[PDB]
Amino acid sequence: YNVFPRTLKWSKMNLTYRIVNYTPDMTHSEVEKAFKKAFKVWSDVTPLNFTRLHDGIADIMISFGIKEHGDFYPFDGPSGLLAHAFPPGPNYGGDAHFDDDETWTSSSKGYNLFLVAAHEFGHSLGLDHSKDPGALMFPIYTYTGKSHFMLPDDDVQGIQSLY
Ligand SMILES: O=C(O)c1ccc(Cn2nnc(-c3ccnc(C(=O)NCc4cccc(F)c4)c3)n2)cc1
Ligand SMILES: [Ca+2]
Ligand SMILES: [Ca+2]
Ligand SMILES: [Ca+2]
Ligand SMILES: [Zn+2]
Ligand SMILES: [Zn+2]
Repeated sequence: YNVFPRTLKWSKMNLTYRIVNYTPDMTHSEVEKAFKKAFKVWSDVTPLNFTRLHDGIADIMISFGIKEHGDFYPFDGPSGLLAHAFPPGPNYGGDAHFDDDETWTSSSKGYNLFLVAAHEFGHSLGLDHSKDPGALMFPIYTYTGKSHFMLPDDDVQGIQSLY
């Protein structure tokens, strides 16, 4: 016989993702680079690797939508909820949805896609929100406007307790 695991995490180290569709705000290329950067944040601090699929069912299905888009987490227009993700598991587990009523950018303007993706992929991997306002996993977007991105220690300890 078998039993479910308590503590949601991936048991396999090589995960796949697929970008199902694209925001108008950025180039296909800029969106691909952003999500790849966001996965590299996590592969640099864990044994996980992330490979991209062009078709088929991937472990992490990435899409953009507005308002009601096919689950119980409807978006709400500009600002408010930026994105959400499902925790690790079969079916919809790992999927990351981005609100296409945001202005997505590769900069300090609007919402930085890489940054929000880094955060949501945290949920995809099994991290919940942090109480530390400096944390990547803090529930509220707060662009620090530093030159380069550094994963704060709070999120390193969290991810290391899982993987
Ligand atoms: O390569 C890039 O595009 C790039 C470079 C540098 C920085 C510098 N930086 N600005 N803000 C942060 C930073 C570092 C850690 N956490 C947050 C943050 O805002 N966390 C909460 C959050 C993030 C995303 C969505 C969300 F709901 C909550 C922001 N780092 C950001 C992005
Ligand atoms: Ca999935
Ligand atoms: Ca929104
Ligand atoms: Ca948009
Ligand atoms: Zn959704
Ligand atoms: Zn979150």
